[PDB]
Amino acid sequence: MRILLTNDDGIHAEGLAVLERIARKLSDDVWVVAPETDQSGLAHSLTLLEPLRLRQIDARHFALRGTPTDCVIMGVRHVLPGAPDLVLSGVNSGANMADDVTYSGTVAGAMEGTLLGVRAIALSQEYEYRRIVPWETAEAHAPELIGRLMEAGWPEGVLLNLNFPNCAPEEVKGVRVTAQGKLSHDARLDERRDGRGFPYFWLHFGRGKAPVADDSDIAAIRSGCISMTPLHLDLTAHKVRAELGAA
Amino acid sequence: MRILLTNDDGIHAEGLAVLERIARKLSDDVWVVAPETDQSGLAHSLTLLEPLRLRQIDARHFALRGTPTDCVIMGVRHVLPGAPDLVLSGVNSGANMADDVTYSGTVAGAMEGTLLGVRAIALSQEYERIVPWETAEAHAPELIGRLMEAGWPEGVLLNLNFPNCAPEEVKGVRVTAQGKLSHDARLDERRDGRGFPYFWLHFGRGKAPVADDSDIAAIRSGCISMTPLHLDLTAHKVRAELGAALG
Amino acid sequence: MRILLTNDDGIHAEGLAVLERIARKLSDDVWVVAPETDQSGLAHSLTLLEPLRLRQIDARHFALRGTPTDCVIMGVRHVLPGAPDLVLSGVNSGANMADDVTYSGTVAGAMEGTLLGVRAIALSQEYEYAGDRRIVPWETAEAHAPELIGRLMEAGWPEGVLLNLNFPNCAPEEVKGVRVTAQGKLSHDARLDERRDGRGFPYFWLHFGRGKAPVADDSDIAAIRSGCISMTPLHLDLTAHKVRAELGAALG
Amino acid sequence: MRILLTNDDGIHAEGLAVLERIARKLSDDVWVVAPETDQSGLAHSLTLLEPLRLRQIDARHFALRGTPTDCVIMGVRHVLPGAPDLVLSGVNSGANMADDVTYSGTVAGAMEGTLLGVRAIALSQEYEYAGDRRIVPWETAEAHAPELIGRLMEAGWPEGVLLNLNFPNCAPEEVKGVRVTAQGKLSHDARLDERRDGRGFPYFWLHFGRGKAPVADDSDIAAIRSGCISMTPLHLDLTAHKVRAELGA
Ligand SMILES: [Mg+2]
Ligand SMILES: [Mg+2]
Ligand SMILES: [Mg+2]
Ligand SMILES: [Mg+2]
Repeated sequence: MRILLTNDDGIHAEGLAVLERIARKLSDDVWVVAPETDQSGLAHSLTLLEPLRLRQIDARHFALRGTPTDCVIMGVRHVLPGAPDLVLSGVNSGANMADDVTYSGTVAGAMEGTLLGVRAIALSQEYEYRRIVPWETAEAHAPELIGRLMEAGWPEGVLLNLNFPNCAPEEVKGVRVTAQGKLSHDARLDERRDGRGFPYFWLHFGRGKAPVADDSDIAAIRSGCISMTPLHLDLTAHKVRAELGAA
Repeated sequence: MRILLTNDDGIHAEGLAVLERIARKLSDDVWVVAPETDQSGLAHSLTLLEPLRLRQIDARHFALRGTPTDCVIMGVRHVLPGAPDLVLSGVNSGANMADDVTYSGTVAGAMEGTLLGVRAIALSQEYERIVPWETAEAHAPELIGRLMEAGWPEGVLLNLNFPNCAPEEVKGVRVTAQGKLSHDARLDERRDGRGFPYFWLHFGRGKAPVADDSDIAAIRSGCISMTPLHLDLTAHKVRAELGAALG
Repeated sequence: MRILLTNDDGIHAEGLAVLERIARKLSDDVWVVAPETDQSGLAHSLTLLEPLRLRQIDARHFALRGTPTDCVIMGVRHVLPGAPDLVLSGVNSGANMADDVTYSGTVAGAMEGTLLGVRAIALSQEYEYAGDRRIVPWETAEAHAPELIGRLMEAGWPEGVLLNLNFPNCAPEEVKGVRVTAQGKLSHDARLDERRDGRGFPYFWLHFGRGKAPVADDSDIAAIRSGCISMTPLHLDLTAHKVRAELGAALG
Repeated sequence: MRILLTNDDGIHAEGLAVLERIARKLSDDVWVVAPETDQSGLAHSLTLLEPLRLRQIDARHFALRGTPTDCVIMGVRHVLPGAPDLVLSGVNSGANMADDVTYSGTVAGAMEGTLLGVRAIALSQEYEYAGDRRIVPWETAEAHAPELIGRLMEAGWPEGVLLNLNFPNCAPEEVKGVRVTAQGKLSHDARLDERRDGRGFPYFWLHFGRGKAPVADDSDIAAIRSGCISMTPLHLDLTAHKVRAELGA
């Protein structure tokens, strides 16, 4: 019933307005703590070296000069009158799938909710080009999905990662419980000079359309299905522990 | 044989000098690409929104105004004459165990090595700061040698923690699971020199029960801990509870 | 007739909305390039080491992640179709008087206009606290600025000089008049407050003890304390010309 | 006798090692508070919105994550055991003349010293490029600055005025002399170079050149172009006094 919202696109981004409309279908007790600005690539980082600055827009909406992870902690530990029952992060402008999950500020917001002991869901909306994001699709489908998930709980320590395909609402083919996909890791550095002549680089990622696993988040979205992947924060490769020849 | 080093403590930090002495026990072909400044809590974030600035100290040592993840990408894709055979990240001033792994720049350095297709190890030294660097320094070379000698699986990185003991006092080594600690985030509220509010975020140690197979338990016992980690975050066991759809 | 606006309070600050209303009393050809956020203390600094990021709000309003000086240069050299005839900077939330001038982003916005060859005016509005909130009587700058600027533009003033305008904290109909003032001099009371962060590491806040000491009767400060609008002509030649001849053996 | 040094080039920059050598010709009581990194274009800005972080290198050398202005305040009010008698700011890598003075971190260091009630001098060294390596003839400032500052300190100068010193790009023994100059007026040569980042998003670099135009024969610029050291007394009253009477009206 007490729902806390954050995102990585910023307090003023349309995706967050969309999330709050989704949230209000589930409860009236909604709280928003979101970054001041875009947080692309910020992953699960938080702000320890500099002060956090909190800006109140109204008694339920706050912007924070910090990461999504900072936002969730601020919400849970300072802003709300008690722990939220659900944390929602998004709706991101652009999908978060496969190896994105490690780098995603939207996914990290949910993670943080989960580390704080709260049920948490990340939501991301695939689009096409500039951006025409079919927000109505997440908006039409997210409420009932979250309602069902909340009704059937899910395990402690696991968060849900939802991606909505670039389709019109009535065109989405269905929903699938997926696994995290894998794409080729295509990091690229572009070297330039700044006009006082000093070198610098831009980092970006080539995002190829290669084959992925048929049960992946990617494959689902390519098929026009909503993807729901349960994710956890234990990174141990348990199957590997036994070797250990010789410890 | 080609070894790339990075850390989160910065190019000038003693932990990185320690790592390079360790690395030189394994090969003379060592390359260093490390942040300009000491930077906690950066996790697996990278720098997309601003330029990266690379600074050459000598032919094998480079500082980068960016994250450990940026450092590994720069090293692999731009600075080295070909892919390294091994990426080492650390030796961090402070342990990285249990829920730290999600937030650790030191660990993310290794994660990035792995995502680039390279065997990778993160190394961290528990302290009280008085950091008993000599302990990691005494024990790391042989451990890494054995690990390299035995393969380990593709997609898995190793997370090594050394206890706060004198070198001759360490009790042994254990292949461990990632522990789970209680989330212990603290916000201190203040007012700046102009009266305006701000917050400091920091973390205490939390109060969880330690599993006897965890990284934490090993370190508490005076043992070196080695946890194999992987980058598939799917909670596979949970997928089947999909009511009511496929996967 | 072509007017460019900027400020140091940010694209979304009320003082900039105020300045645009004033500007529209003087022309319909108004352009706005302003910082994304608050710029206190940024003086005449500009951004050389990092990229500038421009954001278009509409055809005449742009936010820039940079300083008020960066804004003017962006406006003059990139955004507008030709040089503005007038650069206005403000209306700042708080006065910019005396030793402030060297540090003020608002004043710098005008300085940059002037160095770019354009008539330029900085506007600032004095306020009072209740007791933490600022109550800024924007209506005062709003009521009085249009005619003052119109008269100044009509009479013209020398090239290389910018005007620095302060409005007192009075209701519009209470302002006692306007004075051409000199820059005042306040006691310089910079203070360092030492603290420890959440992890125990030291840091400092820099702040300034303000205080009501006596100033020169022809100063900007004195005028504002009297309830008068202050107009100080400023220039960008810092040479202490009177002191050059004073010599310990060399030409010039 | 107590001398505080700062710069805009940063605690590790050669120009600050040069300045300390110059300073030690004048006193053995020298204190250094300088920025952690390069501070081009920071003018007289200071740090109000974020914390200042101070780092001790030696008992006499400190780096501050902040502006030259912040450094001088820190040095005067906190680090030194009492006010310095002299603040020196530089030796900058590159001249600071004419309309540079308004933008210059090095000059602002000296400005702040003056506002804090201390005699202050900014020092800058003109250079040239060999391709892209700047070759800065530091030896020129080094050779000439100690005596000039000695004389200046021996003769007083007025309260509220700072001195801006520029050394020409000449070999030490080739400098033609010294001149008390006026601040020049250059052409403002700014432009904006538009690019796209790794993700396709626009950004600009702000390029500021020098003007390339004729200047007054008594300016800092004309002196330096002639191979002379330039010394310009500057003050912090920006009032255009000659214009006030005109303006009422
Ligand atoms: Mg986003
Ligand atoms: Mg560290
Ligand atoms: Mg302001
Ligand atoms: Mg410099």
